[PDB]
Amino acid sequence: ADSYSEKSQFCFCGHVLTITQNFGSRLGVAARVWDAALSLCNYFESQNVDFRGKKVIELGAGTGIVGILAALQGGDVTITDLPLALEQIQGNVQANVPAGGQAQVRALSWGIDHHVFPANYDLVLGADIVYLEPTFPLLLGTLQHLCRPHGTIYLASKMRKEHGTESFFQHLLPQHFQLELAQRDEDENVNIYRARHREPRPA
Ligand SMILES: Nc1ncnc2c1ncn2[C@@H]1O[C@H](CSCC[C@H](N)C(=O)O)[C@@H](O)[C@H]1O
Repeated sequence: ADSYSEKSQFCFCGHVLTITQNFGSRLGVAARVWDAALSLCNYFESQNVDFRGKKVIELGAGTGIVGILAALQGGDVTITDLPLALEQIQGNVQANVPAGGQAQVRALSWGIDHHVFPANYDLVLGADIVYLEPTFPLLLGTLQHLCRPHGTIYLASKMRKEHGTESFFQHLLPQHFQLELAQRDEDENVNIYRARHREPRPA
């Protein structure tokens, strides 16, 4: 069969997001909009998360949907994935982000390419990116590097114990991050975590 695309339509925060998913062309999981992405976008809407002027990076963006919403909300956004997904992401940026929006696309293979990015992002985003246990230390170190001292990380995941999500969120991440369960969507079984660099306590 020919490769083909499917469009999925969304309206978040009053903006149109028309997201192309490129199937049959060997993107694998990067082609799909997964469930925690929708949850995270709905949370940015419901909580009126402020992106205006903030320096934002998305990891494992897939289609780019979350980072696109951040850019529509006024963020200065860098949307990243492996090289295989970047053309898809770029298409979705071109389709959705207006002239005054800021959304660049770059490769960032976790724990390999993080040192060609600065260490000064205000917001670091990841939806459906906690699923490959052998990658966990690479992701951890990437998060550490990107998030500026007073920055915030948002991670949204469908909870699946057999892929290591509890290990990640309940063992690895809390060691050096102050971690909040920002929201649990019981129906979707998606948790949204907010993380900040762990602070030594003064007393
Ligand atoms: N080592 C790695 N470095 C960078 N991105 C990676 C990676 N391993 C997996 N990914 C990316 O992580 C994504 C997981 S699928 C989730 C895509 C999207 N954020 C969504 O929630 O819908 C894929 O696009 C995949 O290519």
